[PDB]
Amino acid sequence: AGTSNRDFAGREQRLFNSEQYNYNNSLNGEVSVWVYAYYSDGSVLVINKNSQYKVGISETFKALKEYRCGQHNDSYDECEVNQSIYYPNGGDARKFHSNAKPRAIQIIFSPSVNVRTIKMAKGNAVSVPDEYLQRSHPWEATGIKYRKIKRDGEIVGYSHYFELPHEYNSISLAVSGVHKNPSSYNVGSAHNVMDVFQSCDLALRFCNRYWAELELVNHYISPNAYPYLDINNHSYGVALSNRQ
Amino acid sequence: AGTSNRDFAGREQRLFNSEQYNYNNSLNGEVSVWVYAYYSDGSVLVINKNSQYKVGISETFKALKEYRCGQHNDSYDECEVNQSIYYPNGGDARKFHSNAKPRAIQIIFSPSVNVRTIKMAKGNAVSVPDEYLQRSHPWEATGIKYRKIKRDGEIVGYSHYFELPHEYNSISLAVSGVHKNPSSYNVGSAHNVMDVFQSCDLALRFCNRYWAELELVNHYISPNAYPYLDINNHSYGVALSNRQ
Amino acid sequence: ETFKALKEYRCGQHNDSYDECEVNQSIYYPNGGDARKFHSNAKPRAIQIIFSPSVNVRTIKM
Amino acid sequence: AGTSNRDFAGREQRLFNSEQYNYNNSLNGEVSVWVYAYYSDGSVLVINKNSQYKVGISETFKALKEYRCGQHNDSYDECEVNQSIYYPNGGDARKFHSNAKPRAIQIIFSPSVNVRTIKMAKGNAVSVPDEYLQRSHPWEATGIKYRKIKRDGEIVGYSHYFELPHEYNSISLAVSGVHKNPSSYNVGSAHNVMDVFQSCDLALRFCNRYWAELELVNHYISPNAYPYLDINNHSYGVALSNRQ
Repeated sequence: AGTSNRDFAGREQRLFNSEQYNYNNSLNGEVSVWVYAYYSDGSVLVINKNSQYKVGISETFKALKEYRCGQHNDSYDECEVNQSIYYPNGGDARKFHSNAKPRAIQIIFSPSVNVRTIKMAKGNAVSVPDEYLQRSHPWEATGIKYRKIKRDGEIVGYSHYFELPHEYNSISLAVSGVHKNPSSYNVGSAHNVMDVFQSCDLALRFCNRYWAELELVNHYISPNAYPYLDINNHSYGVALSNRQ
Repeated sequence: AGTSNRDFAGREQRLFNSEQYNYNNSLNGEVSVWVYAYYSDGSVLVINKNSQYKVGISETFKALKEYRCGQHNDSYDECEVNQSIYYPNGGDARKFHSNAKPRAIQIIFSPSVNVRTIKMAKGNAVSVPDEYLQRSHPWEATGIKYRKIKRDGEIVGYSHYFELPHEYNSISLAVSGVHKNPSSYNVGSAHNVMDVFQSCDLALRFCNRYWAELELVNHYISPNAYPYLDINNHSYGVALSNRQ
Repeated sequence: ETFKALKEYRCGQHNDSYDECEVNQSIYYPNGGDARKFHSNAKPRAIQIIFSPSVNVRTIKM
Repeated sequence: AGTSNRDFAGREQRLFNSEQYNYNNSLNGEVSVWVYAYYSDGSVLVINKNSQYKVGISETFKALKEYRCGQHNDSYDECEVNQSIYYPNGGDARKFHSNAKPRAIQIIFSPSVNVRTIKMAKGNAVSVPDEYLQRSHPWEATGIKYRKIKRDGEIVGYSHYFELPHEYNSISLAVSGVHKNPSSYNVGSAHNVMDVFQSCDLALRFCNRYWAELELVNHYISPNAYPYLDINNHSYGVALSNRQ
């Protein structure tokens, strides 16, 4: 072991990891996006979508607010909060700032995305991208803002992190990316376009709220070999290309 | 009546049924899918989608669990159950096996589907098709497993039935099929591709939980002329081709 | 033990008590109750009887 | 059929019924007792015990009171009612007469009992048979009071019915009977006494509250071929001896 070109266990371990890296990056592989919403109580909502060809997530203002399963949520008062966020002084709420509003958002894409295809529609609380519909471009191409999440020299994911620290940061949010395709084969050409339509039906979604970033790292990111960047700027993920 | 080629009531009845069979199978017709989830209390959740060109359903682990409208659901404890299914020992639940988990799934397609186009993504409970995203093909083509539901010699639908009898059968699920098209006209060619995009918006969904398979047969399958295969292997549906 | 005494009872948690009483009525006589469920998950799925090694096995009666 | 000694279906039907009658009456058969408690709301509590050799039922004052499963029972006030029945002015109840007290009791034995063995301890509400323990015989032999419940000329059971129409009829109740044994073989002789001890462990009990006497007749008495005498003096049961 570990002394020649006849260490087949070694060579096969390296190929097994390389094949995983490369399959994900192939047109047969997944592209994945995650939206993390950070609340002031330290809990974090994750929404994930996994699909072939292209993938995205779209949420309303109300859907991004903290919801604690099986516990009190101040439901009636929070409905009035929403009315007062859709139009100033439009509601009868009993609070100035709802602690259910996200304080920050992180968007992470798998390393199989093409970063130049990333698009985001960060709307206002009534779901208008840019003040009034009449003047809205329906998305912004934000890939230049994405940081590489790296482990051991390898890009394991891409991150865009933004705070919503102001009372006026009340948002709706959609994001989208396309799987890398360095070929000249268009996956939406007529030969394959129905498979892309089927990919819309086949995409798998996951959502959950973790009590703490610790629990997210420990029980969501790490066990599934997902990439992550924490509030301390620490990168998580698994390097696979030409690696044992 | 019933003695010559001049029984016009007879001829028109036969044409009325044949026209229904054939319209469904035309490119102007519907293609439909149903997912049945069977619970240990004998109740059955149905999700149906009806659309032109192609159709599918995609559900999370949590969305497939039993929910009894207007009755207690052990909501807090069931949220902890989910945490303990996403990661072993990840939750603080007060039970070993949730009776809200489906014990079996049946997928049924209308007879207008092309069986060779059927695709299924049966994920794990965090919505990954095959253990880790890096090694996942995003679907399996399962049409070879579909049985013909037959009535009076006619295929009235297609069924795939699988049990989840083990403690480890904790799934997310998507399925997709394409309407038959024996022509060489591609419904997603440039001439018609925007109508396929509109079909995504126009698809109609239905979901409901029936207390018993009897109630499903009696009040959902039968009144709507839908195909079904029961736990006793009995076929239901209505034969229409060249039939009075 | 009675039929009812062998059913699952979770101390200090909800037990669907009214509906489970109707389940019993529908098990004592077919269609005798007004229950909101086909199969009660409170029914035992299996039973194991164990005796100490001091029993005489030929005396066992059920 | 119906014209000779070679109607074997006829002869076997008659033997099948006769064998049932006689097996019950054998030392290998059951002896059974039922206590019915009648409440002013028309509901009826039944307690049944079925055993070999001998059988009985013993209940406290409190255990005979009406209890409505899954509905309000005035529980705190009813506990105070009990305190005021155990000792005059001993409780702080908010009512003069609890409608949960039985208005009448009927005791029924199977026809396999020996009526001369019947014993009853009808105690006061603190479970003393006859005013003070020091002067109490622990039972009364009441068989002379039992009426034959008859169908088609056959005794199908034995009934003792008594009203508790007064404010002072607040009782505890036990009853016991021994299976008939016209032989000189004592079932409690040393050869078989351990089987009688085992019969104490093996006796099966049933209790339930029926909303109405109609429901008792229809869904408890009749389906099980049990004897009954209704408030109108009507007999129910099934005659089997030498009968088709």
